[PDB]
Amino acid sequence: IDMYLYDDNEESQVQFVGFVGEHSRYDLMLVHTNRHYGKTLVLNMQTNKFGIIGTDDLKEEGYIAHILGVNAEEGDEITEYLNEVIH
Amino acid sequence: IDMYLYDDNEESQVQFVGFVGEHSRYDLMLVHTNRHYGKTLVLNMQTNKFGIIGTDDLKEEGYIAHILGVNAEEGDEITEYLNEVI
Amino acid sequence: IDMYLYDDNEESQVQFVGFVGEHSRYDLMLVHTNRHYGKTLVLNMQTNKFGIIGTDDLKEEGYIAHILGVNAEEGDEITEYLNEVIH
Amino acid sequence: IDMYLYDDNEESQVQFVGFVGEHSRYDLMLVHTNRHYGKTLVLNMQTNKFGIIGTDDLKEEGYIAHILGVNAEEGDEITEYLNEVIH
Amino acid sequence: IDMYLYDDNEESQVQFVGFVGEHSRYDLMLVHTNRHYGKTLVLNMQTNKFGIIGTDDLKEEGYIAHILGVNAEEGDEITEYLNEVIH
Amino acid sequence: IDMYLYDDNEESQVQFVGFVGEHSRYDLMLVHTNRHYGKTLVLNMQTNKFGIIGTDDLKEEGYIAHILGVNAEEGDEITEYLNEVIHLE
Repeated sequence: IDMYLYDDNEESQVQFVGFVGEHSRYDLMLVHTNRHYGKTLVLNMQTNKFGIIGTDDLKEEGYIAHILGVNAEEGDEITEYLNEVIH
Repeated sequence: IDMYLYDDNEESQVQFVGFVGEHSRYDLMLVHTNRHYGKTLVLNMQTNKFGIIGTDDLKEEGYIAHILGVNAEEGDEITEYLNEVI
Repeated sequence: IDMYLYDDNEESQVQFVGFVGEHSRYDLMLVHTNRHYGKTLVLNMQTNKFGIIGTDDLKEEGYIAHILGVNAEEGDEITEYLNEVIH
Repeated sequence: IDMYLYDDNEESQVQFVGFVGEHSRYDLMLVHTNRHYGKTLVLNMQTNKFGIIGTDDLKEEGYIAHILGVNAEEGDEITEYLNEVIH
Repeated sequence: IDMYLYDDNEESQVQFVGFVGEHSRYDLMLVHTNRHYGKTLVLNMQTNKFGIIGTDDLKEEGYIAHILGVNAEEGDEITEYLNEVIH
Repeated sequence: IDMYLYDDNEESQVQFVGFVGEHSRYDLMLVHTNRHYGKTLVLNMQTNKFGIIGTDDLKEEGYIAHILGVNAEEGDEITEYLNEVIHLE
């Protein structure tokens, strides 16, 4: 409780959605920062979990479901929604 | 894939700590907004769990450890760090 | 297929509600006929189970959970809806 | 408990049929609608299960039986009966 | 927020009129519906008051002027228009 | 009293709801047109006031109570209600 590594600070922006799929409710939160490399922070605000996301993690199926903790059906639903707000 | 309930916006301050306690290292990034007000959220970056936290979540022994998936020590080593911040 | 008994088609008021609970999406359908004892027939459009409901079935708890095949978070929420609408 | 998605009340005739086959009695309820125009739904009333069934769903074996939770021998008959009422 | 009393629907002919008097502008919105068969209801779009007017509520001095909350000058100029619409 | 600007008419769905809150009895009428910025036209059918309500008009506190002319106890019950019967664009 003695040594620190880095304590930086950056004021960017956080978005709060709340879209709805076919049998599923989604409540998300998105943070995008130049501290990373394009991929934005994506909290699933219904499982208290999150991931660091770019075009190549959308590419890789198995993931969005695995990271945000939502079964395959839900995964694709948010994968298409993120395939519109990711650049 | 068809109806959005709501999609608000809030520019926010971002905090990214890194520190190392007695038995493990911690890599977290805090975020604070108006939505939850006197409740800020932390992003344990090694664990990819997270939580929305005020004074009265900190006072609940067992919680902060459970919320982000960690051991007892990590629960006090992080709950120690957070104590002064908020 | 060897003998028919009855083929009556009375006319009946049906209702396609859909909504969103704390975490959950519901899609329902509510058919009040004459052929029932003033009771409302509730299809769960997404469990493909249904119930003919009184007030008397609402009070008895865990019922809607059971009869529509949802857990008692959902079942409670759906019940919470049914009490509001009774006419 | 909040944000309703849709709430379309509408009136519609709902056929109840009973008939009987080689071994068991069938009581059903056919509800047709504008809604999912290419399909009518079927309420097995002894089983409190039901299905949204169109010409395509009746060429799929072990379907009605699974969907109606009935026997294979049962579903086939119901299928038999549904041919004459939907086409 | 429990026990609803009624949740009806009515397709309706709603029309909007804008006219300019000697002094003022007027923006009204008539909605005729069955649910009040006798009477056309009249929103004054710039005053956020409204009311349900019969053939006989026009023949009452200063009533129109009140219901929509306007000066006897405006009240007249509207009563003028509304007289061509009711009977 | 001498020149008109527009005499447009439209087909429109009108909802007529009423229910019992924990303190009074609300009698509403709701008219959704394709002429207002995707907004709903809430009539308080018992005070003869009305407002063009959107997602926003709601969060602007005390709003509903002021416009439909009800004390904000009554205000809240309705805001709560309208909150479930309202979307965006």
